[PDB]
Amino acid sequence: VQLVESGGGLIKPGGSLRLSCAASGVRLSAYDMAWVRQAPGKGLEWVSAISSSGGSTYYADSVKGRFTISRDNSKNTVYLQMNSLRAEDTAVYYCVTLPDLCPGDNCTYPDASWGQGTMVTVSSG
Amino acid sequence: QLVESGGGLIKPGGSLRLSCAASGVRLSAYDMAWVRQAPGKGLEWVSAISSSGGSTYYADSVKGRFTISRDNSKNTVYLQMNSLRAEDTAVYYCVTLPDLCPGDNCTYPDASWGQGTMVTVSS
Repeated sequence: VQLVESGGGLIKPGGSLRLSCAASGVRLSAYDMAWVRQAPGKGLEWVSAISSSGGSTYYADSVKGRFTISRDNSKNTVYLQMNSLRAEDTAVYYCVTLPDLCPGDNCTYPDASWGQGTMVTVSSG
Repeated sequence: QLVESGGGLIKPGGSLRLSCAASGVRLSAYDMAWVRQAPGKGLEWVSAISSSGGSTYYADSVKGRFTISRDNSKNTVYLQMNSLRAEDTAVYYCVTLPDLCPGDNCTYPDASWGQGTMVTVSS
């Protein structure tokens, strides 16, 4: 399984960007997916997550209302729409799968994975 | 905040048991996991455990060598690492796994990430 994020870059405060993550080697539908970020000088922080079906989602309070996570399993891609960006949203964004838990070693789930990350810089002047 | 301990220096082939405790967060109510980042490498999943502790996950590189467990009476989570080698040297983070809301307005507490602790496999 391999995750590759794209859409990162430089944008002015107030802007909107859509990050995407394509999975290869395993159908994306097998995974509940999530976005994690790490701002300069800060620890890692959960941003958003979405179930394999797309019916359940998670959002950190810091981005609630401005960010929307979605997915297109047919394209094996997950997205993170980021609106009304702020300087504090500057960080490396990672797309990751969420572990599938098993009662004992009796499952045949595909392995979990982490993307390489993509930088998002919200600045001006 | 989540705080990891029990790391540090360990000789090759040795064992360490990492612990994670938290202040302002009730760990027993969350599925938990361990993530690591070796020098010059990207972050990667290590292991995970259900809130009840009945279900688990292990990355291929550590399965059979590591054991994740938890004590919900002390609200702590552990990761016993055995047969440690150079590739296991890394910063280890304990994290809660996000609660997914089937719609909007659920009342789950926010997810959190530990600060991480260094594990150095050296003689």
